[PDB]
Amino acid sequence: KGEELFTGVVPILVELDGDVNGHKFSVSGEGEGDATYGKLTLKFICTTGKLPVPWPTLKTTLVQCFARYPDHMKQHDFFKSAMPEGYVQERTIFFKDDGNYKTRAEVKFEGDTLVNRIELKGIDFKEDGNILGHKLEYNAISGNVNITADKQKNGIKANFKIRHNIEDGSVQLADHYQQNTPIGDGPVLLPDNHYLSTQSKQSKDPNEKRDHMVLLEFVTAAGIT
Ligand SMILES: [Ca+2]
Ligand SMILES: [Ca+2]
Ligand code: NA
Repeated sequence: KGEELFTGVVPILVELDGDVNGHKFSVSGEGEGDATYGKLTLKFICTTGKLPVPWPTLKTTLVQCFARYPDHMKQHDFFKSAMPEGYVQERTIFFKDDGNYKTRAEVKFEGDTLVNRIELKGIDFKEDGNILGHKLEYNAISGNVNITADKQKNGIKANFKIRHNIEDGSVQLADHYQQNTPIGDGPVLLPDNHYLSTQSKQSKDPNEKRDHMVLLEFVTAAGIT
């Protein structure tokens, strides 16, 4: 039943409240997802002024229900199966030689809109590290989300690495651990091991003077032949 809600273009809303080393900020995002093509287009705005961390570090936090699951893998799509009641998505993101983000999000339909509502808490950051020092490039992010069933929670777990380019040519590693739990009581699809091949490009709206990020993202399930 969940999978039927994604056969067309779906409007997306993202709302994030954050506190990173006591820097409090909010982010509002809008756009649309077409799961048939694994395609997401979004624009995010910092509504509190200047974002106190680099946009790239927030990208993974700011809707894996928009993944293109190949037909032969459709029985492994936990994300859409939880809809419309939705799922809780939790992460710890460990920035190597720096702080961590912990995130708790509720992803669900509000009428015909897919909504991602997030709380983000960041601690242990260095004031002149790559995050609070704003030393990261703004360009593109890709990786493979490794998913396994979590039957004890009627949900999934995932892990993956992101390598953020630093302006010196080096990389800032962000190790991600993830847990998803259904909000509702409907049955969900507990998957075999597989991965999401995910890539996005970050850009700027030439007309936009607010602190913002434009994103074009493609997400495809794989790793079952
Ligand atoms: Ca940035
Ligand atoms: Ca380079
Ligand atoms: Na679609």
